Amino acid sequence: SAINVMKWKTVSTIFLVVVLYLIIGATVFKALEQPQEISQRTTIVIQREKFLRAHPCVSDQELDELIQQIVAADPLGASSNQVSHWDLGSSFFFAGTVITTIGFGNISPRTEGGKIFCIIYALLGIPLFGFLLAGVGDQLGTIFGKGIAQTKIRIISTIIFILFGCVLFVALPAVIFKHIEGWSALDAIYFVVITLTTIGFGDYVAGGSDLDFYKPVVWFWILVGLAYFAAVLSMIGDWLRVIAKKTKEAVGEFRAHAAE
Amino acid sequence: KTVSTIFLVVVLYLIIGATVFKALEQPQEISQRTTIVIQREKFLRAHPCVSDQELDELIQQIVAADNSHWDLGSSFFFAGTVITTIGFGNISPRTEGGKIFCIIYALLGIPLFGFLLAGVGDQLGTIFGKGIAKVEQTKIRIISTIIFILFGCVLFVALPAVIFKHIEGWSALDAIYFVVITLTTIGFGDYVAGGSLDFYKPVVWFWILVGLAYFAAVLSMIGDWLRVIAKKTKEAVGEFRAHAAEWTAN
Ligand SMILES: CCCCCCCC
Ligand SMILES: CCCCCCCC
Ligand SMILES: CCCCCCCC
Ligand SMILES: CCCCCCCC
Ligand SMILES: CCCCCC
Ligand SMILES: CCCCC
Ligand SMILES: [K+]
Ligand SMILES: [K+]
Ligand SMILES: [K+]
Ligand SMILES: [K+]
Ligand SMILES: [K+]
Repeated sequence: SAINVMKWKTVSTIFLVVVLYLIIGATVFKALEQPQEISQRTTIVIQREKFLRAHPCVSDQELDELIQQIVAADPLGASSNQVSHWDLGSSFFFAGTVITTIGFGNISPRTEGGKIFCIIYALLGIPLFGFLLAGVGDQLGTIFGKGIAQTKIRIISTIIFILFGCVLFVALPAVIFKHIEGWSALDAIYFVVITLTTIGFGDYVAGGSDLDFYKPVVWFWILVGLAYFAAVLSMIGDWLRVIAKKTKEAVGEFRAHAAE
Repeated sequence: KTVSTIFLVVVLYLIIGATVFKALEQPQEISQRTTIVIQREKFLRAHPCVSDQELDELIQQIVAADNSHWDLGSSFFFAGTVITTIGFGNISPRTEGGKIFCIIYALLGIPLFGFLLAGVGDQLGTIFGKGIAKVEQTKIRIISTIIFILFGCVLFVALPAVIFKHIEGWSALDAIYFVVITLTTIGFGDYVAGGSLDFYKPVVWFWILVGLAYFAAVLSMIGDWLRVIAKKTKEAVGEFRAHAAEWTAN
């Protein structure tokens, strides 16, 4: 049971590194988001007061319960007639979000039957889509293997892999998203990263804004791009332990010599 | 590539799910969307000083309000959602540098968290191994897997959902719904435990840490069950065609 002691040491150290990494990212995001927050938090109260004052004739407090009744929309007399969010197409993009575990959450089920089905549908879809993604990844890895046909040559081959990768699966689809969805250059690249890393905040969605040839390419862009980041995230993880183990040899060697 | 036709089965599984969700969600959509129209007209008539016009400006500036959070701790939990690939989206980055940092922070954190979760999973798999090597011939393997899934759904689904039901104010289904959506790394964000003061939220993120390793094992077994079912349906298709050809010969 000595190897179990050796495992628990490594596990606890990784968890201490993860916490540090989380603390670092925490401080950086809040040092990047708190400023625009407080500006918006004060300029929304300016608009509250300047439209309570212009119209004190509401039962003034209901503005806040009104806003609550509007955060439930999370309509107007103009275009009181819309299209669905669970139409013949969006439900098949939402079934895709469930099995891919990207879960943008822009439209989530509200029926108890829908919630229970979504649970069973995920528990069966996540493994099934895993076999699909594995088959697609093996297929594309052999397409790359055919096209690439000692250690220095294989580093060059990994470089040209990552290059065509960001070209086909990052550059081109982001430009397509920038064109049709009307996003910026960063918003497109941000959307590509958040989608194919299976994070999917839902702040940007390709099928959210209201050609029907658009989407069949989207979910099958998503399918193959997931195989791509799967390889890329695996290479990044491999890079992390190589750096991690050689920083461990350097610290042990640093300490040991102690400037002679 | 004949095996790679799983694609087509996945597309069916999607088309099937599609027809089910629109048969489960588009109805109440209409009920909700017609009960919103009634509310608006109930607000212009009941408040005649507010006109058609002031309402539109109000709705616009609140849809803009859709775009305290990022506090000393909520940014830590955002980072937790980033590396776990759960990404509730309840609080998303808006700064240009915040977006780029979020990109880089994910590309580097997701592998790191993968190593952590792998270490926690191996550690918990051996903790499980100690208990079951004691409680646990060919048939017994099924009972052992039953005891795994049974006692795991207790610790990582039942008990934390009851905790969420009481404390967070959800239903039994909303709790179980949240548990699955979270620990399957899907995370729509419709329900978030700490999305709606340093003790409820770290206990959850430690739960999340260990429950992810739990569903990871559960999802892998289910995939293995699917593999067994698929091979045994293939051998049954070969049986059916073989005797159907037998019969045609007769
Ligand atoms: C990002 C942290 C770098 C050092 C890792 C922890 C060293 C103990
Ligand atoms: C005991 C192992 C510590 C490793 C820290 C590495 C920092 C880059
Ligand atoms: C859930 C039922 C799917 C039908 C099985 C597919 C056999 C080719
Ligand atoms: C190859 C046949 C797939 C059957 C899947 C059924 C899962 C309920
Ligand atoms: C409430 C149960 C709904 C059934 C969906 C398969
Ligand atoms: C040590 C097991 C914890 C289950 C929640
Ligand atoms: K998500
Ligand atoms: K989300
Ligand atoms: K994952
Ligand atoms: K995921
Ligand atoms: K996700």
